[PDB]
Amino acid sequence: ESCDEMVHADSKLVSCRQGSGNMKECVTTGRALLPAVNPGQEACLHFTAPGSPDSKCLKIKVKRINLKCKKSSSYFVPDARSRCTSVRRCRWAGDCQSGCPPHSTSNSFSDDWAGKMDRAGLGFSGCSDGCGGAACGCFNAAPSCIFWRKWVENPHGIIWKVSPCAAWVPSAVIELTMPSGEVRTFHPMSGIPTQVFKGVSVTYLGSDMEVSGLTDLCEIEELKSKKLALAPCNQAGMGVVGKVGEIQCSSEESARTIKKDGCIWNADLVGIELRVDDAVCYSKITSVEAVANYSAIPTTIGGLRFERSHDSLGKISGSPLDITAIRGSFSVNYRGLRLSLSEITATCTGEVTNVSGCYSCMTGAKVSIKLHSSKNSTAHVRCKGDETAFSVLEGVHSYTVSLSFDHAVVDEQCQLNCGGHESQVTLKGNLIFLDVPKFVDGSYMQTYHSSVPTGANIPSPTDWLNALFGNGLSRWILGVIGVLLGGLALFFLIMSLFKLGTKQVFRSR
Amino acid sequence: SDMEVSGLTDLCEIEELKSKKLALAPCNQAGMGVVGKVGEIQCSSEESARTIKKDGCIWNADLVGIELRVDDAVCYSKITSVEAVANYSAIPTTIGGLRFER
Ligand SMILES: *[C@@H]1O[C@H](CO)[C@@H](O)[C@H](O)[C@H]1NC(C)=O
Ligand SMILES: *[C@@H]1O[C@H](CO)[C@@H](O)[C@H](O)[C@H]1NC(C)=O
Ligand SMILES: *[C@@H]1O[C@H](CO)[C@@H](O)[C@H](O)[C@H]1NC(C)=O
Ligand SMILES: *[C@@H]1O[C@H](CO)[C@@H](O)[C@H](O)[C@H]1NC(C)=O
Repeated sequence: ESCDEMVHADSKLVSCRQGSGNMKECVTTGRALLPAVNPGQEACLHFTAPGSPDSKCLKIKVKRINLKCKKSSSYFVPDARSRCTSVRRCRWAGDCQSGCPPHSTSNSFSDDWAGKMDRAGLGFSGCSDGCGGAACGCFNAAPSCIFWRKWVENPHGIIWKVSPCAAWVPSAVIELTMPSGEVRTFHPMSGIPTQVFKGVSVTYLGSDMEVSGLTDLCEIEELKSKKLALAPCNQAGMGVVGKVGEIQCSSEESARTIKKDGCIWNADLVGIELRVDDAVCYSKITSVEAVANYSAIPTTIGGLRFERSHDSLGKISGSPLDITAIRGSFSVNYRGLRLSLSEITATCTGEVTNVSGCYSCMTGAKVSIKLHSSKNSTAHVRCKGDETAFSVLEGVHSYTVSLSFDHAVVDEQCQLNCGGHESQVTLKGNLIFLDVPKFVDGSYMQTYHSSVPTGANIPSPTDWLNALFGNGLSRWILGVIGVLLGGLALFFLIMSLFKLGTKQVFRSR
Repeated sequence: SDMEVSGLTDLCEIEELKSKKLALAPCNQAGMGVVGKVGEIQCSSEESARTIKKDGCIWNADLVGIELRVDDAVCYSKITSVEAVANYSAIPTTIGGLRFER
């Protein structure tokens, strides 16, 4: 589409050579700054070489500006169950004289338990004593050694993805297109490197917007059913039992199994209960829908309306009413990149065909320009009031661009030049005025609002008071005279009617 | 729905095994406890509770006193029974709006 906010920060900053025989370049390095733009615009970065007449540009596309948070840590919390078993034996020797562990023996496995498995998981090797008598199983009124082992299992295999975060910094999406032809997308952060791709390190800056009631919130998501919910989650390994933050593990594939070497649990997560050689285990782990302040996918806590935006690397968003933030300018840094230049530009000449759009407003005024040349794309339009750059194709085609004007009757003479050749163009048409749209029920904001032009807010005597009757060349005086005569006639008629009414009301009472 | 409670802050479900007698009274916590209320010498399990020997029984300190005048070394009792602490209810309990039955 169209483009605006040119920079031209590091023009003529190359140290190339003949260029592989005919014309080539090596690298261009510098630093520039891109101001804030409305959602659905393009910021072009036009380079200039001392030898070549013109060069290509670098367009920056922004679609949505959502309120997301950073990624402090990532883990998976699987669901667990209650599994336990025991065994009843007799002393029958000197191994169980008084107690089972003499001083510190915790290995309560006599090469018989099922703990030596890959699906067993985490547990605690506990033990207790027994009783004596014919009903207790032995022939000695003395405590008998009775071992017990408990663990946790996961038959279903439901996997959860929790990511604690407490920053909630503004962010947006960027659809960057390299001058070579490659088009990729990435999500920049407010101060975090965005995985620089071939030198370009364009980052986004915010305004540090405060939150109303966002203190302990996370972005726990489900994988199988793709269900999202907002609930306060735990912190890193050093945690407390009582809320979310139960037995975790290393990775996602290691979450189906609760085995050791990757799974982390502090203490007191499964209880043991036994009366007479039973060793029954009760469940104490709370599910995700058990803590307080458990929200759902649609959340309207405070002024923010947290929706579920389909996007990679993040599924949490939200957009309040029109905010009109202060600034959202970017910062672009270069490290290394190549760009080929033709420097074989020939005669090119275009003209204006149509013109339409709003007044000085958000969408602006779109103007269609038709060109014809042999070169692929060598053009740079420059005029007063606004500057717009775009790309063309080989042959004769039609293109639509948008410019910013500050006058209803657009009748000027702009200069158009493609590559090295220059010409003159003219624009003539009628424009209209559109204000900021109003809010309607049933509609919710999706990403954000950038800015609305509400500066003048005053009627202009030039545009107004004209289209009611017309406009010739020197008939304005006659029109004013006719307006005055009609006004005087209507005044006399109204006065006569009022006098007749007063005369009728006074007499004949 | 996470229903709140009126006066249920420190309550337990201590039960008796022989006579099957139930009562509601504030009990202690895990091994790290304080002497003065319920929470006397415990052990591992019920079948191991008949004996007060080591390897399962846990006591912190100061649960039995010693007194001697002339080669006597007499011992006095300080352990309190279950019916000695305050707020000791019975099977029928009507504390607040809740009527705790069995
Ligand atoms: C739930 O939110 C309320 C209000 O923000 C807060 O007072 C309360 O402590 C929260 N609950 C938990 C368990 O954090
Ligand atoms: C220019 O003429 C009218 C004016 O609005 C427009 O509808 C038309 O599509 C334009 N011509 C071309 C070839 O696009
Ligand atoms: C111009 O574009 C055509 C098709 O897009 C391509 O085949 C050709 O190589 C391009 N020429 C230059 C000089 O980029
Ligand atoms: C008994 O209950 C009352 C009222 O809840 C309380 O003030 C008092 O401290 C309790 N006594 C003990 C020993 O906990």
